[PDB]
Amino acid sequence: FSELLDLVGGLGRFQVLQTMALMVSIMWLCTQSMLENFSAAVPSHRCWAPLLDNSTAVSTSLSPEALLAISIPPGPNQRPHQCRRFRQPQWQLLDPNATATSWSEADTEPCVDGWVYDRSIFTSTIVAKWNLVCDSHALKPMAQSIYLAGILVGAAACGPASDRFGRRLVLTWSYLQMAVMGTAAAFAPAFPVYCLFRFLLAFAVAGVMMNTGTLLMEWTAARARPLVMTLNSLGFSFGHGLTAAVAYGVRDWTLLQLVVSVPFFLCFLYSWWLPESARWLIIKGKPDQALQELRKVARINGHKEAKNLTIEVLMSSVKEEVASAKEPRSVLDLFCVPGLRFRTCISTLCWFAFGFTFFGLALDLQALGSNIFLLQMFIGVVDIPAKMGALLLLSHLGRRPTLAASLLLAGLCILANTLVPHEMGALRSALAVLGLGGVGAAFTCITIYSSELFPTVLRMTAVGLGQMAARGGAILGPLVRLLGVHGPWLPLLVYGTVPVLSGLAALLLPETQSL
Ligand SMILES: CC(C)(Sc1ccncc1-c1ccc(C#N)c2ccccc12)C(=O)O
Ligand SMILES: *[C@@H]1O[C@H](CO)[C@@H](O)[C@H](O)[C@H]1NC(C)=O
Repeated sequence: FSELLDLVGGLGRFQVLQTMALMVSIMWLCTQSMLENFSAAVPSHRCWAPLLDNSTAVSTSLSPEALLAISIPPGPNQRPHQCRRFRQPQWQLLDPNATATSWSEADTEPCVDGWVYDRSIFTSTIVAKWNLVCDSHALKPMAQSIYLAGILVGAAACGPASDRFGRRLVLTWSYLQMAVMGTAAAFAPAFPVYCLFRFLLAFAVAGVMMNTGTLLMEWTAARARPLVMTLNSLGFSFGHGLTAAVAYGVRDWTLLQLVVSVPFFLCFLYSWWLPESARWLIIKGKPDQALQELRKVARINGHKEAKNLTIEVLMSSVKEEVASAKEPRSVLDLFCVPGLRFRTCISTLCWFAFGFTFFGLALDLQALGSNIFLLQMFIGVVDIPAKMGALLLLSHLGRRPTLAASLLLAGLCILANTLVPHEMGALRSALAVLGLGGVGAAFTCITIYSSELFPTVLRMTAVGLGQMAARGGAILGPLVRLLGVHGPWLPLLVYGTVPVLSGLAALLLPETQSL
């Protein structure tokens, strides 16, 4: 097949333009995925109390601190209890002579009158709008997990649909669905509707990712292919910084969601100018349309070759693809081969570790540090050089030590956040940034490495297994946080042990550098 690109030009003006456009689309995609850090931030909260909140009631010489103590008992975090209040005002607690032994838990009640939230940092968030707190605290990670599960469903759907309807058309309708579902998610009235709309948005996102990957690889020459995939991965690194920049200015989750959704309308517009997959069309036996697209691309590259192509070379040079694609090969076939089974196990577990760790950590930054805006921007800042160095090291030390070191370093960096004492926020934030950068480098390493571990026929199906495993682990990511009720060390230790274990497994993979 390559000869057609070598004729039309495999890395010309057209490829540069298309790469820039799809990288921009991925930037906005990353903003969409990161948003739940800022759209669902948990502001500090307490029960509503008659003395504290009824501004028309009798004011007194007592300051707000003393009244707060008179109204609400202390919680485990050496801070006001976040879910219950005193049944009757504890005037006896005004004195320093008082002791907490004076009040029974029977003297306390849950927030019958609802909650009061801090508005200083975020003006409005999902948590404060639909009271996803206390008894309902499980629902926030539930929302994140549902969003991530929509991606698994979307991939399983968009595979067949993309083959039936073509890459560009599915990408276009995916952009449109992202726009419509996202703007609806901003205005939605009630939490079930928000869950539904986030799920459909995930259904769109899966298609965007898969079809972008397919479209870039088809039009890119073989030797430049890893670099193009690396740029597609750097799009997310820039997306982190974009999320920080947007969230700093916009503090209202309705407006934030609306702002990050609208740009996808523009992608719907300019995706109409991009060309359809040539290989898909030729497989569909339509050489006239494929040749129209090809000579259009050649015109963009300014070549003379528009006068030289014929349908016979177009069809014949793809005859091998047409013949080989007929075979009934899927995941079950991959598991049969004696020499491939161990490779499959370890590769799948590496994808699983990536999804698990990244979507566990990157969506609750509020727990890893002290200022989530700067933490987001620094995740971007560290991810960029981490991925570029990952490429520059992967091409020299071999896939095996590069991937193994990436995963092991990421896991050990995250584990360090358990051991460093809670109050040292600066060092903890730095370690968290480094760990997430390590996971990004591991993503690049595994993307390139998995493509080489398998024979050319099974390559794409094995990559499919890997991606599905990554999404499966991402779904479990958020649920791990529910264990945090028993303490913060347990969720973070679970997040840290898995990537280290998979890294020690990655060390056993066969090398594939051209040694
Ligand atoms: C889960 C994956 C494998 S990826 C994905 C899906 C949804 N949200 C974000 C990402 C994502 C996470 C880390 C990356 C890194 N480094 C990255 C790079 C490029 C594109 C997406 C990601 C998929 O379903 O395809
Ligand atoms: C607030 O205090 C005023 C004081 O006159 C009272 O009339 C009113 O019922 C109170 N409302 C609430 C909700 O506490």
